Amino acid sequence: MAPVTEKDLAEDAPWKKIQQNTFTRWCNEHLKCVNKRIGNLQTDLSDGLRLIALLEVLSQKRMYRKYHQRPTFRQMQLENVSVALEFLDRESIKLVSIDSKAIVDGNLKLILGLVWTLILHYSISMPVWEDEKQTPKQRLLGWIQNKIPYLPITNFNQNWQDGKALGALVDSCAPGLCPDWESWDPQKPVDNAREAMQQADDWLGVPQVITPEEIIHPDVDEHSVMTYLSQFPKAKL
Repeated sequence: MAPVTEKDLAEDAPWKKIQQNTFTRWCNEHLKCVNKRIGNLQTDLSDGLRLIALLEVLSQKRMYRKYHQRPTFRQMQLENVSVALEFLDRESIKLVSIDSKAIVDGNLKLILGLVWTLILHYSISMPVWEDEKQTPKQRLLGWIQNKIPYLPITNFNQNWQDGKALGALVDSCAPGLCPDWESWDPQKPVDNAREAMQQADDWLGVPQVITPEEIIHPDVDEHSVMTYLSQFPKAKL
């Protein structure tokens, strides 16, 4: 329908789709156990109901405020989201610039911001990681570095681009899954990433919340990669 300009493409950098995609799959992995799912992150949290459901699963606590089970009107949706945001505030989960109308009105930047807050808190900062003062990002880097001691791991973008670090991580978790990772061709990144991540999925129970084509994308963002890699320190330790 509408023409796509050079500016349109530049202003919708490829990481934005990758991050939205990855954050959505992460949400869906946590919502599956309550028989819910998100098709579109921009719209599907806006009445508050799926956000409330997600918060209960993540926190393992129930809402203590009444809310609207059939939030047909804007004011009901605002109240539902406000319950969700108070819940986070009172759990000392720091949010910045996120208010109720941002979520109700499909402000995608702020919605992604909120979902990242949840990932960083519940999947990166909080969990118990065995076998291995410090930001959540540093914690995850440290855990990963201990698993693959022969590669310098300092970031969640360029270090993963050739797909071999993925091989190294998966084999270190279970030697025999990706034993020949060091002899892999760095110029075959999609092949490398797919093999490693499918092995991790099939054997180590690690869901592909980011895809092989996404994780090696030259413009991939660190938050998307962190979301995926934070899954490893559960058991594989």
